[PDB]
Amino acid sequence: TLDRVGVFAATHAAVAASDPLQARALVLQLPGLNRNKDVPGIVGLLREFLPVRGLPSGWGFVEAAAAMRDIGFFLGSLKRHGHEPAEVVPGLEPVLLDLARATNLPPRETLLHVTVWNPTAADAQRSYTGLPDEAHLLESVRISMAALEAAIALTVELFDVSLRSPEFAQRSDELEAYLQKMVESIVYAYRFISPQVFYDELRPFYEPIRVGGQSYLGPGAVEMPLFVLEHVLWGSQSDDQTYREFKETYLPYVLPAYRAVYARFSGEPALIDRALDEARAVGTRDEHVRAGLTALERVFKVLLRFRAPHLKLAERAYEVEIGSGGYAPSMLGELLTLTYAARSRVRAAL
Ligand code: HEM
Ligand SMILES: N[C@@H](Cc1c[nH]c2c(Cl)cccc12)C(=O)O
Ligand SMILES: [C-]#N
Repeated sequence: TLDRVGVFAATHAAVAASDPLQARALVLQLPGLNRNKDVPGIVGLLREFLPVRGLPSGWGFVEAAAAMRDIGFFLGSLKRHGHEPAEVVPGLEPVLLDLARATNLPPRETLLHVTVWNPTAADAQRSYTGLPDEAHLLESVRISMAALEAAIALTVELFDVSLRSPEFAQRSDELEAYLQKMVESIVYAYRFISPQVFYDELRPFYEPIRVGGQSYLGPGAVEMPLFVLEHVLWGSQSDDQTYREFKETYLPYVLPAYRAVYARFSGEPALIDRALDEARAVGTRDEHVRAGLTALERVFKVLLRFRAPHLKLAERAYEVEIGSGGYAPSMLGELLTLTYAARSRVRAAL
């Protein structure tokens, strides 16, 4: 049914299959060292595979992204025990900055590195803790990432489709079906991840580190390019400064292509602004306008079926401070309000 997912999943799998530093058996030893709080051991383990003589000249994006993944788990780990990795591992920061340059991404691990670029097998999957709850946390993102990426493409495509066309309702229906994967992610997370273990055992690994004289956030599903999708769909012309600062916070952490999608649509009417202007001009007597707006309302419905339960998941974990993305759960309440207001516009048009 979700035929667009496969190409995105295949692009991730290429990085997941890559082990340019031959580090697989080494990174598997990291969870034991974290459990023992063995900081010298963690450093010594990293230095067994950390390149010292620069990056191999044959490397492309895939090899450099894979290398950042493997070094990356050591970054959150070191910071988790109270140490700036750049300060306790000499020669590390030049390597991180070279890998940032090679990938056009930040100089540390991101969500992409620890989830979809990370192999799934028990004898290969990299992990901070090796805990079952961390395994399910990674899985919860793998459920929806490729489907979200397809949904971004569908949103960009829908932007150029007239509400007067039967194509509008059909593309919106298709978009809704990809966005349902976000809901599936949260259901999975609510069922399989203990909030207690998350807060006590996992969360400490997601603190910011300093590289290149600035601070970079640790991995979080907050880094998924959902905010780019909604920037195009409804948010691009919002004047809420807090919402704007939220989006611009994560921009460095998403694929270059999605930064470029974000830039293309900024300061310009969002999809629903255009769609509603068109509905106003043409009238809801037009059958394709009615169907298009109805299909559009269902898109907001699924966003809200993600966002509202996700808020409860987050509050439950913090019932045991701010996330890895740097916000308290109250920001989530604000984004949720914005989403209801956007759905409200669509439904008043009907
Ligand atoms: C134990 C599990 C989780 C907790 C405790 C949690 C908590 C949070 C927190 C505190 C934020 C605010 C930003 C920050 O400071 O990090 C956030 C944002 C966000 N998270 Fe999660 N989260 C969890 C799982 C997930 C999952 C499984 C997904 C999707 C697969 C997800 C997707 C998002 C998105 C898209 C945002 C941006 C805000 C929004 O779009 O509503 N999170 N989360
Ligand atoms: N940003 C949220 C949840 C979170 C941190 N790391 C994550 C990862 Cl690696 C996957 C999914 C969610 C999270 C928090 O820091 O509590
Ligand atoms: C959720 N990060």
